[PDB]
Amino acid sequence: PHIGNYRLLKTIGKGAKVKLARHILTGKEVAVKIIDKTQLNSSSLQKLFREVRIMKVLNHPNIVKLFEVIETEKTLYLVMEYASGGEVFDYLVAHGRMKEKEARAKFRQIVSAVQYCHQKFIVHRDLKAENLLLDADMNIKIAGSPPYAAPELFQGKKYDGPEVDVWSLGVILYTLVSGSLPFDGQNLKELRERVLRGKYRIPFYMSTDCENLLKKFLILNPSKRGTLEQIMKDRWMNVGHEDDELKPYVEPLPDYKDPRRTELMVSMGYTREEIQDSLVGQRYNEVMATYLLLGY
Amino acid sequence: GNYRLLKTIGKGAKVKLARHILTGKEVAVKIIDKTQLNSSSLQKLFREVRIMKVLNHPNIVKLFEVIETEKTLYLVMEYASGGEVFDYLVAHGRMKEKEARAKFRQIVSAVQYCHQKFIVHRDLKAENLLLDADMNIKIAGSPPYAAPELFQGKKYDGPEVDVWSLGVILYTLVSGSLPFDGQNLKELRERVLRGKYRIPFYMSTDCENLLKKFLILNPSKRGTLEQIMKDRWMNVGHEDDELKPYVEPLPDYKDPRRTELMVSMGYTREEIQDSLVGQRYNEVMATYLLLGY
Repeated sequence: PHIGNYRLLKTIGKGAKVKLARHILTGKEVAVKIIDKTQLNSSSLQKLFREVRIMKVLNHPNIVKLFEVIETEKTLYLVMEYASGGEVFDYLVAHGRMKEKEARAKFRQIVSAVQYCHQKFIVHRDLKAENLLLDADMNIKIAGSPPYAAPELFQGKKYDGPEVDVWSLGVILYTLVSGSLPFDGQNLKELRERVLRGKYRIPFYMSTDCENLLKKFLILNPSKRGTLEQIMKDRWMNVGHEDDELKPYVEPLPDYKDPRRTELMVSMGYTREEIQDSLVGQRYNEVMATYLLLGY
Repeated sequence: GNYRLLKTIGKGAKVKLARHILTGKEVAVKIIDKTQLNSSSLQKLFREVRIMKVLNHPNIVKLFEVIETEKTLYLVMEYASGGEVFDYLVAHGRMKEKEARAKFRQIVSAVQYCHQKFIVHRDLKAENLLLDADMNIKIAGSPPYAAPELFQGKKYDGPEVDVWSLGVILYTLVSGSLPFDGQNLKELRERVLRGKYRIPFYMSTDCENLLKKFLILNPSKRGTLEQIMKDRWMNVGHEDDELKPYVEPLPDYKDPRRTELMVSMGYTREEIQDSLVGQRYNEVMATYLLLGY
């Protein structure tokens, strides 16, 4: 069922297909987005190319790593890290609310990841529980949307900046510890009325710290919103981590010269030469893909 | 109660398809556990019930019975055995304009009727539009239908809301797609707010001209459905038969055919009248109505 070096196995998403697959050369499992470009309107094509630019650049243990991009005139393939544990939504529906200790663990990962995005002036602009995935080890991997929307969407304000993500993150925290959305309703006009006033139900079991942290995210006025760096200093964020406070993620420097992997690739028939070129050039080709994939 | 429950057919509140034991008629019963409904769900359930009781149009689903217990409310209603109009679009592709028109005159009629009684549906969708055995409309997710004023934080209360929505419904009926899309709400909003939309190459100029009467950004500059009823596209194929506001037929609570049958069933002429005039939607009312087929 071959494209590049990948044995396709089950589909796992449709609507653009997502196939789970084996990298022939390393035997590693990965997910392959298959995208029919011939079917995409102009601004979908925009958002696709953008997504791709961003994919290429983020390197955080809780954002899904991109491995390979195979472009053809009609079809684009995005080969990427596969989160076996599925959505966080699912897990909530499944086991109900998270105890605060667990929400915190997931949530540190979440805030870290989005802060990292921000360092690179990337805003996710549309976060949801449908975007938060889980690996084998219950780690977050970042990959419908009304109840996440910031107030400014319903005031026709500009909806451009980082503070959009901050509001979002408030909703996510709230869902993570309560098992439900802080602003709901059976229709858009209710939903909006509720988002705009900004009040939300405080569940009786919720710790006061938790509620204090919510108040740092869900502030109505955009320009009065914390940065994620500031929020990163919050007490609830840090309970259980008295020594390793959440600080902005620092990504580690590239290493395109790993002898372990280079040797293995040379066997495979790759040249030290191209291996270098592809890595330095950040080509995301079969050579880059392989090197990265052997990192596992 | 008086009903044999058959296939379930919705959950999330359940809907069971059932047969009225005494008439053998198929009905759908919404079963609702009130004990799990929070406050404003409860307010809405009560509102939907008020409205249900009062609308009597051949393209809104009839209420037949309301059975109240402390914990559980059941709503007995007409069952649209043709499914969602959405499903049918996804199934058959777009509608030819002639068919769109046939469905759409029923829809506009339905909603216009609603307005005559000062009800605004406030939230129309294609998930709200069903079909019966004979592919007739029976009125029963939501962001692409939302009017501009939703994103302007402007007040969102009046019938002109429905008029915008109708536009969107018209458009998806004949194009098989929504006029304002996007993969996120920031997009969708920018689009709804500009107000411009793709005109498919096959669309008639008449059709497009009707769209123009619906999808008018400024709320207070929007037609009433009575005026729109007068439009050309609406009336193509109906030159004798211009659509007009539906006139409710006059209360008929004394049909002797049904009254007799109900007397033997052990019902008194008395209660039969009370239940009907009083619009009680109790078992007696249910039965009388259901005997009407």
